[PDB]
Amino acid sequence: ALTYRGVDWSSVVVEERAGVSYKNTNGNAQPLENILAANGVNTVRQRVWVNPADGNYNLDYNIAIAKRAKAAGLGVYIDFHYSDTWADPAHQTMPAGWPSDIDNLSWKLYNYTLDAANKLQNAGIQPTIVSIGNEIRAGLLWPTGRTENWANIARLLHSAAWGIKDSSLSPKPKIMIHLDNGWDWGTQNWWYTNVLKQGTLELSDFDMMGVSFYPFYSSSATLSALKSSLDNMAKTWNKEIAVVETNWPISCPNPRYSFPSDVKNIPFSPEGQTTFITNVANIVSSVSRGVGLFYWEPAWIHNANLGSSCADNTMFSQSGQALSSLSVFQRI
Ligand SMILES: *[C@@H]1O[C@H](CO)[C@@H](O)[C@H](O)[C@H]1NC(C)=O
Repeated sequence: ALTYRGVDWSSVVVEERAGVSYKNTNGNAQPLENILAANGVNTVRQRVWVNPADGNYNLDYNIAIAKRAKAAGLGVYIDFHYSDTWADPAHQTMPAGWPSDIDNLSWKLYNYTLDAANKLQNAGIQPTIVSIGNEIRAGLLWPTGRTENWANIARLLHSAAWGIKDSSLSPKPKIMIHLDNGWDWGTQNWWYTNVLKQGTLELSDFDMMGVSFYPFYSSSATLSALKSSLDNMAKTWNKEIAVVETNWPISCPNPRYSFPSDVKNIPFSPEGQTTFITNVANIVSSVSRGVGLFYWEPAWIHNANLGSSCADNTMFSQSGQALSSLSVFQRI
């Protein structure tokens, strides 16, 4: 059903350097990319930071693992955070050295994106998907692209999109805009409506709408709300749709928020993960042009809670062995 069955495996090299030895379900040591491929994954998502001090997630880091993904027969989804560090609705920190004025910033953004795209092409990497920003629900490149600076946001995204379109990438990747809280139709609608009404960024400038969907940051994140929101997004703008980030815990003894009503019966276990993932996948497939699902960081065992209040959201044992839930990608 789904065109893209993936996971974000960005931390792979960070973990291997930390001594992690990944193993398949039989317990046989094997490269992570091959384990993922063997379990049905056909696309890997990777976060790209501009100039991180320690180099993790910078372009070189990403080209190195992208080559490995390619060798395993996996497509690559590049997620530009357009920051030197984590970008989310509460943080869209300007890359060091980048100008603040809209005119020069727009040009910098175009240059950076164009340059990165060409370097990827030159390394033989043609991502199938490229998101111009990560969870830019509150904008990007703050404060210049901070909501409600809609004019600036539209202008910046237009520049980023064309940095891709003017690149040597062949074939070209699908261009994606990624917002958090996919279940929140009101916000999705508020954002796209205000950005698109500016006129600079046109509907034709991008191809996909991605959303994050997590069950442990608000009980409002019901599967019902996700279905309704995605359906509304699909019929309003008719773009391809995907849940680009999601997690389900194998352990959550200390949640900060109550879980959504329609997922309360799913247990915190590998079996529970397969049920949740399969359900979210099928929700996406039931949507017009719903084409993808990406699990976030299933193998980051040294950050098991994956930034959430739940103790463990990974799909690998603490020794690095893939859990039974990883095969879910063979059934969606
Ligand atoms: C963008 O790159 C061009 C070279 O093609 C350069 O002349 C220009 O100064 C750059 N813009 C910014 C703001 O870095």
